[PDB]
Amino acid sequence: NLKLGFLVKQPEEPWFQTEWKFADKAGKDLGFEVIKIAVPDGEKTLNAIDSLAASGAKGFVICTPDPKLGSAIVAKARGYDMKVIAVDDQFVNAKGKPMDTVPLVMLAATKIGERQGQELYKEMQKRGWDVKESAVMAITANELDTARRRTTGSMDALKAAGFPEKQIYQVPTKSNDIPGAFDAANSMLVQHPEVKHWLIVGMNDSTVLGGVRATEGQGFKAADIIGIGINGVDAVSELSKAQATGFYGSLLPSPDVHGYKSSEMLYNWVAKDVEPPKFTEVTDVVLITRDNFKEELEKKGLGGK
Ligand SMILES: C[C@H]1O[C@H](O)[C@H](O)[C@@H](O)[C@H]1O
Repeated sequence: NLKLGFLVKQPEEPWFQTEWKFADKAGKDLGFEVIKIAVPDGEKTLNAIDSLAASGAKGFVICTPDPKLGSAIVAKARGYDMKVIAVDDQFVNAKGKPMDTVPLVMLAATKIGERQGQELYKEMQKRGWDVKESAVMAITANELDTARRRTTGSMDALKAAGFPEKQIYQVPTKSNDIPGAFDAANSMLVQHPEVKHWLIVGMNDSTVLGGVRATEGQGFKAADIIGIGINGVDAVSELSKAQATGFYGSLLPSPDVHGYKSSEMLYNWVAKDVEPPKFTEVTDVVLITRDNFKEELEKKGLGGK
């Protein structure tokens, strides 16, 4: 039957695993086969497309490991008469500007970043921390736009709620995973012995979790640390632990919607030249904590907790 690709940069994250599961559902519903491929670097990305072409695939959905590979992906796909849809990470040209012509499906990055900071501040208030001895550790991935709108949004929200701007410290992470964030947080932590309580800002669950793991290694106990991640599905193993940790909760978006809808739209495009909207922004978000994560995932059909 019709074969369609679903290429993701980080197959190890439950976030992409979930996109793959719902693309499969779209396939069963619409009558297509989904070829699931991992594209963790640029070389694998370009090679994977050649592979799709040998398999007979008519197009693919892709979350690129690098926005700057956009030109190349488009050139190759065009050579093979394949339609492409981007999911989560937008393609950019050489200069860093958006390839607005490639359909994109993504979450509302600024808005979810802002919700992260609002919830950080509220939980801080609930605990009664003295602002004078508190600080925000912002672990950033500024070369990736979607990551950058989320952390800027969170810092903006904290500043709007009145968190002192001079107590907001930013540190770049070399990889968007636990090991990179861990390293990044550890180097910021020893620069600030004066701080007794930390707010950890990061664009996704893995980033926040690396930050939390580093604070633990420097002697902070869970009461003095608040980290709220983004993805939701990626935090289930943390929230499932017996004891509470500095990872307070996660903002759960809709990876299920991202997997089904991008796949369904690709299909309609390939099968009926039905042109997708250029930009699909999904605004859904719920805060999951130790207390409600299993109810909330089951309510969304992302069952098991
Ligand atoms: C919305 C998604 O955006 C980026 O691609 C991140 O790398 C993912 O973990 C997920 O948070």
